[PDB]
Amino acid sequence: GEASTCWQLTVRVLEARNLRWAADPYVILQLSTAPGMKFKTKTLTDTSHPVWNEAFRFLIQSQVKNVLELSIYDEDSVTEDDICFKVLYDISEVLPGKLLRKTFSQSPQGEEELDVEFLMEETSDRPENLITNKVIVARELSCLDVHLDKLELELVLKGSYEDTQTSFLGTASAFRFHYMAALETELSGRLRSSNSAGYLTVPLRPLTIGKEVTMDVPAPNAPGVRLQLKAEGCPEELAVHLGFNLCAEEQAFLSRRKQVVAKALKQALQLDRDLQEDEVPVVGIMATGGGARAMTSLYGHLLALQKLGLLDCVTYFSGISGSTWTMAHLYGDPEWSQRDLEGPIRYAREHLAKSKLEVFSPERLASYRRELELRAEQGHPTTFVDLWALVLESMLHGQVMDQKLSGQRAALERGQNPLPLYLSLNVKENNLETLDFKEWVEFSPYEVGFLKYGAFVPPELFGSEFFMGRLMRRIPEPRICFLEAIWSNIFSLNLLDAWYDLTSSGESWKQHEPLTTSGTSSRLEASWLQPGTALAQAFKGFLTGRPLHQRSPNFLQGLQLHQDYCSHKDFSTWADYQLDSMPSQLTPKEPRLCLVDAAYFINTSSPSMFRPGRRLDLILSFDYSLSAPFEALQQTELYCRARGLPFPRVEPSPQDQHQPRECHLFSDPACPEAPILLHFPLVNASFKDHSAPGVQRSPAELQGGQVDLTGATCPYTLSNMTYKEEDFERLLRLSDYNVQTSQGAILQALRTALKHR
Repeated sequence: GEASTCWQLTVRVLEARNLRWAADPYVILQLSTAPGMKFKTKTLTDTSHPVWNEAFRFLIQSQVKNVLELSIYDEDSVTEDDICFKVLYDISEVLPGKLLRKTFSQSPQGEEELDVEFLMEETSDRPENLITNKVIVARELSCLDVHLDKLELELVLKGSYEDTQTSFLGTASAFRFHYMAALETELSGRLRSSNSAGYLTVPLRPLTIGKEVTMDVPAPNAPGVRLQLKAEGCPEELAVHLGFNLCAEEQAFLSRRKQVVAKALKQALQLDRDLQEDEVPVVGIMATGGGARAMTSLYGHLLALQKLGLLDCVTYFSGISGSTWTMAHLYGDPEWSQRDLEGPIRYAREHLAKSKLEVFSPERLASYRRELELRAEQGHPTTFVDLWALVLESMLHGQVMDQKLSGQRAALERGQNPLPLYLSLNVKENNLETLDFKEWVEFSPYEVGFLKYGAFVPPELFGSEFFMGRLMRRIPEPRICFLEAIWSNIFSLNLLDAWYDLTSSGESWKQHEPLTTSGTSSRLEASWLQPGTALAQAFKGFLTGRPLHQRSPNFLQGLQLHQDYCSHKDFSTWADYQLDSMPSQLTPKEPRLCLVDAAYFINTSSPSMFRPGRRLDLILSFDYSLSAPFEALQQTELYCRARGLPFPRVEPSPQDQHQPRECHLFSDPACPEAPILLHFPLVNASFKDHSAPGVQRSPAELQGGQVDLTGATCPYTLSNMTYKEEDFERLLRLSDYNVQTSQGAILQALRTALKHR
């Protein structure tokens, strides 16, 4: 909540020189913080050195980043006009009272020039009512309602979210426009039919008070139609949460969870006394990706922690890609960590064992089609992610699984499970420049949002349409398989490569394990994925046109960047330098997101462990890579170091790399702020010999420790979705064993974590 006064900017477009020949030039002015308000000079004819001398006026909010775009176009009545000049200008340079004369130049030797003058002046308006977290700004919003007592009515309000609304008489009763209170704009109204009637305009002055007008819109060959409109302040309450600390629900959860942790810690460490709230260490589990391999192994890791009584000591549980499948299934049961994990294990084993060719029955394929047809009619886009959602759902459960992310709040109501954190990356879609622009989007049962912008919504509202932090249109929360599809949409790319011989136009390639018996990649080889299947036959053609990634409505839409967003600790932490220094090119102005599996970039769920407020003391890092078990940890360390996030050195010895063990400690006692890391690579070491911690195995039971992690015919390759129960059990029991045998190291780390707190 903040009051801030606006200035008036006069932009005088004088002249340009040395423009390229066809020119018939005109200048366009756009302001990044006034979308839909374009100014246009007159078009001059056959000059190459145009002199316009036209002035235009904007209301400017000093507390937001304001980028003025000045573009010169060459007018052509036949083809779309070519741009001959473009500059982006941060108007914070222009100081009030002092006329600033500017000559803009294109290139270092570029000969084209544009002369402009800027004057910033004070106004007598009241201050604007802004809401910020000091990086994102919600501008003051006004709301205007139009009510009405064949003909088509057209209502236009330049600068509003809706912009233009049309309707036949009778067919539309009422209209709402949302627009910034700081705009000088107007509502224009007119009636059209198949002589044209005159239009009426009602001016909308900046920061005005509510008002009420009645006017009669003239019809063609018929009498006037009476409309009533009232402009009012929009209520100053946002559906989007703006702030860089934990939300109320997560804070409340922590108090609940820390009681369960304090108790479980006392029992596990055989502690003398009861732990004070401030002494309870914050422990996190952090899982990487790796399809069904990650899913299976993570089940085993959780079983171990349960048996050791250490699962109750865990506060946070983060994951990406295949790990989210384990998480999603478990958090469907509100009591999962308090119940024998062997039940969910069995469920997963049986579904992973069934034939994935016969799962694609005609009934099932028809159901996919029917569902996608309905979704399309409902106005959802159709992408690879949508099909992958339904197929993945079928493989994991064999039926529609009507559970939602918001329903996972029940699993946290008594602090009886850890808080689950699911990660994805927001990317720019179909833009060959900006390939490595990437923003972490965190999902939990309490909120979904951007770590960089400090902006979140409840999961039930993710996918709904927003403007300036307000909910514009509520879309029903999807089934969890649709989120699982986003989280693991590396499989959308694998489906695309396996199905389509892309020697083609689509340059959405993105294009990111033990080789086969043929010496080829194991990536695109599993039964379900092959080009001749019932699945492919039904859907290969259907999917041809379509994007790889979901086109999710952006809940940040219309929000603006604060004037000093760059010099904010948390934005700076997450900022991709070059693109992030360009505020007009940031995510808030996009109507849509493009959400991608973290496995496209970096195979870690660690960013959620470093959101401000979480304060992790110990992290159990589970890594499911089949090669390079330290790669993910090392990249995350570099990633953290570049952003000034305290994290221990990850310096395994040559011996460690040659033969990794079940558990590696990475910890820097010199820096207490940095968390302790216990890292569990996917390796079959002592388990080859031992059926249990410190227990050798009967020769009969030698087969149980023969886990095929390395040769060709490795059944745990990324795309394989069919595990023989034999192979499932080995991976699961290996994972279980590797954690159990490390009990000592975990308890030691817990003790150290305790001392530090």
